[PDB]
Parts: sequence; structure tokens; C-alpha cells
Amino acid sequence: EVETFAFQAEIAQLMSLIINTFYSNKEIFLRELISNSSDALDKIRYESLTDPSKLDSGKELHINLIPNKQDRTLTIVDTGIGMTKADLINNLGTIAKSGTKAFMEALQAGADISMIGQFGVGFYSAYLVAEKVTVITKHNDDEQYAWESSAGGSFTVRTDTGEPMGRGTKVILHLKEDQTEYLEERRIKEIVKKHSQFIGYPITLFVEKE
Ligand SMILES: Nc1ncnc2c1ncn2[C@@H]1O[C@H](C(=O)NCCO)[C@@H](O)[C@H]1O
Ligand SMILES: [Mg+2]
Repeated sequence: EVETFAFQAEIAQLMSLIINTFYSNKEIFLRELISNSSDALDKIRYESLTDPSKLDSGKELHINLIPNKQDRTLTIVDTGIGMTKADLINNLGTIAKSGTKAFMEALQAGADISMIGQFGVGFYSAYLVAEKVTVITKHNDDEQYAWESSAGGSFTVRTDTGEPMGRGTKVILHLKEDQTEYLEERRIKEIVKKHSQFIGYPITLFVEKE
């Protein structure tokens, strides 16, 4: 059972800009997704201080980076707080608490796309390198869901079964054909060292089986 939703207009406009603006410094997408994971880990860390049972779904707080050249995917996995179904729909589908409006105004007034994280919309930088993004997520208060969008103004949400996570979020980037550099181990290492070296959780780069 798949539900289809329209992005809020301003989010569709933001996505279109990210997809269509000429901008070569695409590598910042990884910093933005890792920062979102770090925020999610901070949140479950804090909540678990006063309710240790919130870690029954996994004590380890970390980030995994999983390249797969066969599938042309890069996946960013965390064991953070995760998202409920409502969280997915509100947080990824609408302006919500973000600075979407301020960012689009800023770009008209001299800002550039690398500043996207200052405005709380770094997630959408995924579309610098991905033709499709799938978000698998599990919150302690809810079942596992899959959010998906290839932009074009809509996204889908469905329940996700058969491969349960304990808790957290997986952002699966189905890369554009000319963005496969982000599957290369030396490139990923370079970007993590350059932009994410102070993140306060372990970041493990998986090795490919092929
Ligand atoms: N890795 C993640 N884990 C849990 N929640 C996440 C997440 N990445 C993004 N989110 C949620 O979705 C929001 C988000 O990025 N919305 C898109 C920008 O408006 C975050 O503020 C955050 O609430
Ligand atoms: Mg919880």
C-alpha cells in the first residue's frame, strides 16, 4: 500500500533549484547528510539519559557509509532517533521548521548552495548527486517506513518490511550516471576528512564485496 503526496510548493521549488542550478561543488551533500545523522544521534543520546529503555533498540550510536557500484547507490546509515510516519511527511515534505524561504531569498542575494545547511534544508542537497532518494527509517514509537522521491513534485510513503532496522535512518542515494565518483573509497575518505572530521560519532566506510 503506497501513498503518494505532493511536496509543499516551496519545497518543490527548492528541489528544482538544486537540480537545475549550475553548481560544481556537489561534494557538500555528504557533509549535510552526515550532519543530519549527527543531529539524530544527539537526539536519541539526550532522550536516553532520562529513559534508558529508548536504547533497547540498539545502544551503539554511529554512522555507516555504504557504497555499492553495482547498484550505483551510496547509503548513509545512522542509529539516531529515526522518524515516525508523520515526521517523514512533515519534515521532508513541507517547510516545517526549516529556513526554506530564507535560503531561496539568500540565493537571490548572493549566497551559494554550499550554505544550504545554515538554513536547515541540507537534506535536499542529496539531489545534487542523486536522481532518486529513498529514506528508510525506524523510530521507537512506530513501524518502519520507506519514503521515496525522484523529485518532480511528489514523494511516496509506504511501510517497509523484511529488512528491519533496530532504530535510525538510512538515506539511499541512487546516483546520477555522471556522479559515480562518490562511490570511490578514496573520494569518500577525502570528503569526510575535509568536511566531517569533527563529527562526534564513529563514521565507518564499508568496503565493497565486489
Ligand atoms: N538522519 C535523520 N534522522 C532523523 N531525522 C532526520 C534525519 N535527516 C533529516 N531528518 C529530519 O528531517 C528534517 C529535514 O531534514 N527536513 C528537510 C529540510 O527542511 C530534519 O530537521 C530532521 O527533523
Ligand atoms: Mg524514542
